[PDB]
Amino acid sequence: DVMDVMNRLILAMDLMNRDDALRVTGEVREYIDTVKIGYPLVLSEGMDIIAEFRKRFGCRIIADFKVADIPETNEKICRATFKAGADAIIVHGFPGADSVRACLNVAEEMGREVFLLTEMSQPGAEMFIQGAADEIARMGVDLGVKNYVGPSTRPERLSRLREIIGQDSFLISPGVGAQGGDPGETLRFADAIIVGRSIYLADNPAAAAAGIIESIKDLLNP
Amino acid sequence: MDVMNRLILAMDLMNRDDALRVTGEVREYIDTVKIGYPLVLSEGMDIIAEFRKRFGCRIIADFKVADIPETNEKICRATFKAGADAIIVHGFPGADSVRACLNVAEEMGREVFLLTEMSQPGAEMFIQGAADEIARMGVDLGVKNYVGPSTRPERLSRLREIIGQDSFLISPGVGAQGGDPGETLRFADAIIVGRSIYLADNPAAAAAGIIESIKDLL
Ligand SMILES: O=c1cc(O)n([C@@H]2O[C@H](COP(=O)(O)O)[C@@H](O)[C@H]2O)c(=O)[nH]1
Ligand SMILES: O=c1cc(O)n([C@@H]2O[C@H](COP(=O)(O)O)[C@@H](O)[C@H]2O)c(=O)[nH]1
Ligand SMILES: [Cl-]
Repeated sequence: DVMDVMNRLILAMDLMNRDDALRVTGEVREYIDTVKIGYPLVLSEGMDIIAEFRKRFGCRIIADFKVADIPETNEKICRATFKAGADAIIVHGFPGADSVRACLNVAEEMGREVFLLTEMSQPGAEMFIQGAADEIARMGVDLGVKNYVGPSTRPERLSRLREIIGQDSFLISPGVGAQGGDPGETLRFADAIIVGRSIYLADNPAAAAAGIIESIKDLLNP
Repeated sequence: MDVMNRLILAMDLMNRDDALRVTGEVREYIDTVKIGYPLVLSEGMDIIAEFRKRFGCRIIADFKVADIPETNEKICRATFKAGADAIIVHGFPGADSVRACLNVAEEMGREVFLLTEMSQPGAEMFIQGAADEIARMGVDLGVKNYVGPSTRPERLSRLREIIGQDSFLISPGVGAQGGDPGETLRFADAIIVGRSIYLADNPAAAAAGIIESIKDLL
């Protein structure tokens, strides 16, 4: 029982104006039913952008808010985000168990889902996050987290994350394309890949998405 | 940065009418408001300009920025476009992610505050062990503004030691989370206070009371 992500491909819609974001998302609609909306778009166009995407595309919405505050503020953020119509929210694990639990409690109450971000894809992740990541992931499992985010750019780390969370957990992975991660290699471990710039900055986003999907065709579910 | 009464209001009410009313009630006591995601996600980024129009306060956007460098740049740009004077950024994601924020702040005439250790009990699990190194990274990157926890004065003092007396340090966890205003101001330039003021029966009296308790420190 996990979200059914069409073509194992999630669009990271980080364009910052409504017109372009709507155009590109519409162009790739036949390939992707799950869109990750983050703060670049939300802070530029408002939380109503979630409403507009639901109206226009009917896509599933993951709010990539990397929630990273104290328990009381995390609760408020999750409440506001689910109220606006997000299906799921992404939460940092590094602030600790209480901060994560606050998000899980709201998701449970409100009938939505939390994704736990355990390690990140940027080079700077090696400084502090990488050393804590196995324990952050183990903490997530202990807390009952079922959905996780881990980095395409570090296949050995993504593999270990998959081991810790088990085969039944749901794992999505960014860093594919622009940051250097390979779609097929990433799907060895992740249930779905997240792709932003490779698609949304392409002259033909639909062709870019179709091309990624063609490259992973033998990895799709019947 | 010159914060009136060394007191920053954490305005985490989630509706515009209450947030504006309560801020107005305490306006004589403050000139600096921290606005975070509870208010922004409920009422929109336009709330920042509205606070400036009504109160002419400085605005710190407490967005705990914690993404990759490319996304951090976008978040900072959108935030400063909305009129924030400063933004709070996590150090835990590493130097590149912090640098991305420093760059946009310089471009738009704003400040970055580096959050190095957090105030909640869970901060002990992963953040605390990294916090001194995160602070040293801030120093190496030229960060001048920092955030550290009222709930652990010995850790707040250590942060002040690392960054030096010339850096600017603000500190949440005062009141509701158990931190003491006067003790916190031994180390921090200003205290951040949310619930003790905004959930008080009488927010103005609450703010006035806090200020009375630290009057010899002003
Ligand atoms: O470790 C992580 C976690 C993320 O959410 N992301 C997010 O995934 C997306 C990556 O987009 P892109 O394909 O353009 O690199 C961005 O929205 C980014 O904020 C990431 O790149 N690395
Ligand atoms: O370590 C930290 C960092 C924060 O920004 N904060 C923020 O400071 C404020 C504290 O509010 P309060 O006084 O109601 O506890 C909240 O907005 C919270 O998100 C915190 O409590 N601890
Ligand atoms: Cl690796």
